[PDB]
Amino acid sequence: EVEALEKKVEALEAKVQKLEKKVEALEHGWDGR
Amino acid sequence: EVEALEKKVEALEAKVQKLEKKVEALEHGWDGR
Amino acid sequence: EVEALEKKVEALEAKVQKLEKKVEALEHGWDGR
Repeated sequence: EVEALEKKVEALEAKVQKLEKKVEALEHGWDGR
Repeated sequence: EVEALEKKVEALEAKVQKLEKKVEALEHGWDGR
Repeated sequence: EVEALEKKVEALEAKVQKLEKKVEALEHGWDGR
């Protein structure tokens, strides 16, 4: 279970990093947003 | 601890999926955004 | 591993809560968004 949870957490870390970048871009209006 | 962490990770997966849908909608301007 | 995963999950919970607040603000146009 721990091996599977670790993979799930790592996938979440990647997805959350991507969301943070997109949301900061929206908040800041970067690149014409 | 693992049982509680698993529930926390599953809740995160649901929340992150929801955020991805909302952020793609904002980025794409879907439905008048 | 479980101790490290727990810290990672807790950090994700904080980041996801922050994203939910920012995305709701964008969706609702709060504060001039």
